[PDB]
Amino acid sequence: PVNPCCYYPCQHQGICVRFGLDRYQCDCTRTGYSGPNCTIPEIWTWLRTTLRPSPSFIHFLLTHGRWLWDFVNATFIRDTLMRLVLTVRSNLIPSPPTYNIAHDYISWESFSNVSYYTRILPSVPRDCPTPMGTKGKKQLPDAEFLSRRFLLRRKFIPDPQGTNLMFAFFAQHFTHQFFKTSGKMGPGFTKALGHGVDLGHIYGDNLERQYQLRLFKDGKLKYQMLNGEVYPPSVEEAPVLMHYPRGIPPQSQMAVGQEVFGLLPGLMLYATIWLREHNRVCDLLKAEHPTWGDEQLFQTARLILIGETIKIVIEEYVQQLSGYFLQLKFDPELLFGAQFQYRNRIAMEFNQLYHWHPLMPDSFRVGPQDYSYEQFLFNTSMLVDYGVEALVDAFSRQPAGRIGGGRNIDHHILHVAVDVIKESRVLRLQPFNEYRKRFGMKPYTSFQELTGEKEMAAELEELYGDIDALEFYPGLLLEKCHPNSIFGESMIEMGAPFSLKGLLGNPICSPEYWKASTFGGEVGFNLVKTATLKKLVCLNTKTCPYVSFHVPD
Amino acid sequence: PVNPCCYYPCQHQGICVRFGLDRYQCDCTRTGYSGPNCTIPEIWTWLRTTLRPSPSFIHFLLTHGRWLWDFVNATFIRDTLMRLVLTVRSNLIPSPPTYNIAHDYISWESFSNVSYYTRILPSVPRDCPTPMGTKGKKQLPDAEFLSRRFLLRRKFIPDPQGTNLMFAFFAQHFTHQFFKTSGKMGPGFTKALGHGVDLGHIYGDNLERQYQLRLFKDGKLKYQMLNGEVYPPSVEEAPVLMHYPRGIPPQSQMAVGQEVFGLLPGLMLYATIWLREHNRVCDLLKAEHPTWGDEQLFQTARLILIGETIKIVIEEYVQQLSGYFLQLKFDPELLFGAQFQYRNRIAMEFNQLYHWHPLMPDSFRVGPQDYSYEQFLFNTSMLVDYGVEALVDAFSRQPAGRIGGGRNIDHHILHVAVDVIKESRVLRLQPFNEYRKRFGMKPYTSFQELTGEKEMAAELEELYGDIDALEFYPGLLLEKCHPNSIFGESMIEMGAPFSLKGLLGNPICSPEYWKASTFGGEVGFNLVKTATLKKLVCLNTKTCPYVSFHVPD
Ligand code: HEM
Ligand code: HEM
Ligand SMILES: Cc1ccc(-c2cc(C(F)(F)F)nn2-c2ccc(S(N)(=O)=O)cc2)cc1
Ligand SMILES: Cc1ccc(-c2cc(C(F)(F)F)nn2-c2ccc(S(N)(=O)=O)cc2)cc1
Ligand SMILES: CCCCCCCCOC1O[C@H](CO)[C@@H](O)[C@H](O)[C@H]1O
Ligand SMILES: CCCCCCCCO[C@@H]1O[C@H](CO)[C@@H](O)[C@H](O)[C@H]1O
Ligand SMILES: CCCCCCCCO[C@@H]1O[C@H](CO)[C@@H](O)[C@H](O)[C@H]1O
Ligand SMILES: CCCCCCCCO[C@@H]1O[C@H](CO)[C@@H](O)[C@H](O)[C@H]1O
Repeated sequence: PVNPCCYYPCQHQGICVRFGLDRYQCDCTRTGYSGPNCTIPEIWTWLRTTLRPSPSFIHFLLTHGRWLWDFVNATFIRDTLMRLVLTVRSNLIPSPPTYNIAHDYISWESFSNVSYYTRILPSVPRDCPTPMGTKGKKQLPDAEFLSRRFLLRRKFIPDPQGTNLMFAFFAQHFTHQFFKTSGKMGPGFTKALGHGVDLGHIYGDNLERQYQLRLFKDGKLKYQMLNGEVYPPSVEEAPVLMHYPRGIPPQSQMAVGQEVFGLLPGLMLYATIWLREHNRVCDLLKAEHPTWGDEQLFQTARLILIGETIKIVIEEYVQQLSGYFLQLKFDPELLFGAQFQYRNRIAMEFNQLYHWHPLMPDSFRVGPQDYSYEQFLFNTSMLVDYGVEALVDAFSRQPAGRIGGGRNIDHHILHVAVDVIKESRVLRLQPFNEYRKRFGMKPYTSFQELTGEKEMAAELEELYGDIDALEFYPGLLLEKCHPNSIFGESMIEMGAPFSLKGLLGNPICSPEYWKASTFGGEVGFNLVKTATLKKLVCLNTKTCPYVSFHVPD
Repeated sequence: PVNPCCYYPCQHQGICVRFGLDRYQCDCTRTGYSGPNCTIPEIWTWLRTTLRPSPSFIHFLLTHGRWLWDFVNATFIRDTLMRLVLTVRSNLIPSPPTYNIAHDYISWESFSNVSYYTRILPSVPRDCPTPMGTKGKKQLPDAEFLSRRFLLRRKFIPDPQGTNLMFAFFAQHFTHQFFKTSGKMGPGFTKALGHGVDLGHIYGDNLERQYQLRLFKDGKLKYQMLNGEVYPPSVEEAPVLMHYPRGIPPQSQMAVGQEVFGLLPGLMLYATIWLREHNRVCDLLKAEHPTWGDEQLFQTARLILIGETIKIVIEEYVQQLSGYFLQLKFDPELLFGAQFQYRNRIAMEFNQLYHWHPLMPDSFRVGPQDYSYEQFLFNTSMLVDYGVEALVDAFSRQPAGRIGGGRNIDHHILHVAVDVIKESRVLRLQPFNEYRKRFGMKPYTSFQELTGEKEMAAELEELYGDIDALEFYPGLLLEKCHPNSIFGESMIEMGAPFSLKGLLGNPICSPEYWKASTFGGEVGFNLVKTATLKKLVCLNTKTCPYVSFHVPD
């Protein structure tokens, strides 16, 4: 009595429920389809799919015809296409979340419990013949061998788009505020209950820790003065839990919101940048409101930083990644006339695919000197030895590593790539083609169609056996890319939805929160509308270095 | 240097922010008004208010013209008017939430922190001349004296609507799942973090307690067999925290989700009803899915009960209370084409006004025998001595007490009425007329306009002094009512919004959760669509008594 739902019968986001001893049914409610499987099109959906261009065809448009986009950008079409990218990508990702590691069905414990990582698709029944449902071999390839043959870096393959390490560290820094898989509770759980841009990696992840980081005067945060410059406080001044190595001295270890940030001068660099940005905002709010107290000056400055984050993440961060000629625009008012939920729940496949370790180089250049992985990791003095302005100049002048296609993952951080595929099997993620179906994409018929070449494709036909049994994480990294893209179709087509929901799904974007008084007048509401990666750095420094998400070139 | 925001300048939901030493400004963003105070109408809003009938005029329509509503009910207009009541009413309620006891401004702590009771309006700055802003006497009336002169019951004044005690106990039972003001954290905090219909008073309020209440087989809940009937388990069987009297003599103390439920046979009666309803649903789900396990059978049956609750709360509970000829209809699909947030946050004024102790009679009739407050409170054996069917028959045959107008609060429960007005001053709620402005109502110019008579009205002119300084809670109960109504115009026009937002704001109503598979096929999705107060009782009993929200008459 083989579980009928192991064949993934339900198509187009159909929920498969089990009936009787060996029966089943598919709920085709509002999926645009009917019938036993939700395959037979409705009158309107049939017309919509017939006039639907391939995802790659629309990517070609958004990456070609400069002249056309010089016009579109300077017209109201920048909003007709922006709102279209927003609503359409983010549709109904389910909102309110739908599953988690413990449940493969809509439940109140899944919507109420935040300590869970939601999941767009259910897991593969523990009662299914093969590990990935019905297709593939009885055993899946060795995680270590997959990383030493298809993910291991031989020669450095830079990003064709020019992306630099300044972007690489902004990604790891801004992404770790909603990715805190908890050791204790194990995989499928998170410590960052913000599940979005709550700047928990600056103040969070909890309140008890927040106060320890706050100076409690002028709504500022405690700090430390080294070489007449501003950095985070020493753990002595502000005693909070940090995952520093050793050992070490307490006087030389800075404290922030997100831990494991002291294990990289890059993450502590942005911890210093946003720190000076918070206190600077408190100086602007104190002058405007002498009557305001400590609590209001802080919690207000926090909303101002959260606004500057999304502003730089859309109009800058995704603009370098995207490579499009369409100027991405952060304007919450685009979905003010749309049926949109201002809620967000971090998925386990968003945490899964966001492991962009290929971005890390072979080493780390800093002007004349060159530090290796051994000299750069767990560095305590490097941050204060070079300063902020001199360091931001180095990262912006060094290219990062291409994420898609492979094989481009340094041998140092490859142990994470294996702990990601290992965590994939623990969560029991579905195959690669099943997720392709979920994000409006046609499944690959062969391994050669995935990589675009015969050599690895054949080396995979031996391991997995079937294409419908290919793993999720390995599928994204081994997929070929468009001519000068940073990663495969699937990384774009699956990642775009998740991030767009989480940005505009933020409370501040809603009609209730997107006022001028919410940021303490027009002064604070302008800082958000003019937020730039260049002003986030230079305004807090003395000298103005080279700051960008792409190398000079 | 008087705080300018103490005059409540901002009109029509305008946010007042303080500037300089003695200045201020009003944020008129999307309030439909502009100018210094948001008083000048916009082109469209001016036309909307000109064609806006008084709330009492629309009340009159919804309570008259029987012939017209016999037609409307049997037409698609039941949906045109239902959706209209939904969207319009619930749009007065901010979402996401706005403020809480600790903050008088939009902040991330206020949206992230759930242990808070949100609040529709900010508090009265402690740096204001008079306790209620600028109007009124330097001191507010004695809480005890107000309850002994305007709330104390002399002669029993029944509800003109026929409402009975069956409704009175369904109100206190269904309302205490989102009202758990924490005694530890003090006023302005809640233990029920569900902030809605999470049936936390059955399973909740937490997970550790939930397992203790569950049998862990067939997704059922532990129980106890007394006289061949089904009741909740003894604490011995299921050890959970309960607030039974001191040195109370268990065995015989039943355990449920919501505590302080053993202090009333009425609350333990509904704890038994919903208990048999959960296990019965598990029998229907087990037959349909023999393969299903314990976890899925329970968490699914939980969504089925949550659905039956809102179904009975709209088409039955608010039917009685409203006494409108318009058949209220629970259909989540009404706001599927509306800009609605499926989120909810319990306000402190919703907790405030929902104190309907006037509903409690002088005594409690049970067929032949009559028990007083001393014989009925903290009763442990009464529940199992009469059974379920014999008791539901008694409550449905006894009228309750009218809530509005006063003075109709038994001398036994009057100590709560004083602890509600006392909690009002702790939270620093705004005056009565200020909240009237918030919920689309014109402020009262005199105390005589509130009560509708000269005798109390004068006694109040002496105490409060000004009408703009009248307290919130006392304002609702002392307000006259339309002759056959259960409470004043303000109780309707402020409670209707809160209630409606929390019912359809529930996740299950959303487009993602409102499927048939979410309830385990059509079987479970039908139990929700045909949920009745009569089927909730009779189906779980042997004999069928008189069950309703109104006396026989
Ligand atoms: C020197 C560079 C880096 C090092 C040493 C590093 C180290 C690690 C380690 C040890 C883990 C543990 C995963 C596991 O135990 O399964 C991890 C996971 C992760 N990596 Fe990195 N990483 C680096 C760069 C990056 C970058 C550039 C990104 C960009 C997005 C990134 C994204 C993530 C995320 C989101 C997780 C999981 C977060 C969580 O579960 O809390 N990492 N990394
Ligand atoms: C015999 C009947 C009742 C008894 C003995 C009772 C008892 C109490 C007591 C002692 C409090 C403490 C409140 C304070 O200290 O300020 C309370 C709170 C409250 N009561 Fe009742 N009550 C009864 C009926 C009702 C009814 C019929 C309703 C609504 C229909 C109601 C609604 C509330 C609400 C909303 C609170 C707020 C407490 C919280 O937020 O946890 N009560 N009750
Ligand atoms: C994780 C993730 C995935 C996709 C996106 C995204 C969003 C958008 C936009 F425009 F919709 F905002 N584009 N866009 C995107 C599009 C193409 C590329 S590429 N270089 O791989 O071809 C890179 C990014 C962002 C984040
Ligand atoms: C706390 C509270 C307050 C109002 C309502 C409500 C909702 C509705 C409806 F129809 F919109 F659903 N009516 N309605 C209502 C209307 C009038 C009265 S009455 N007894 O003063 O005439 C009683 C109830 C419900 C709960
Ligand atoms: C199904 C009845 C539609 C109206 C008659 C038009 C001809 C049938 O329309 C069709 O229906 C199929 C359904 O899968 C479509 O896929 C095809 O276009 C066609 O066979
Ligand atoms: C001209 C481009 C404006 C429209 C933006 C289309 C968004 C990308 O395109 C579409 O995205 C949808 C969301 O992933 C998916 O249904 C499709 O697979 C994809 O093509
Ligand atoms: C026609 C709609 C706008 C004008 C309002 C007319 C009603 C005046 O207002 C209302 O009239 C009701 C009449 O039944 C009275 O019962 C209400 O108390 C009265 O306030
Ligand atoms: C048929 C009678 C009117 C029902 C449709 C209109 C919706 C009624 O809801 C209306 O809400 C407004 C704002 O919440 C209030 O000011 C009105 O008094 C209230 O009746």
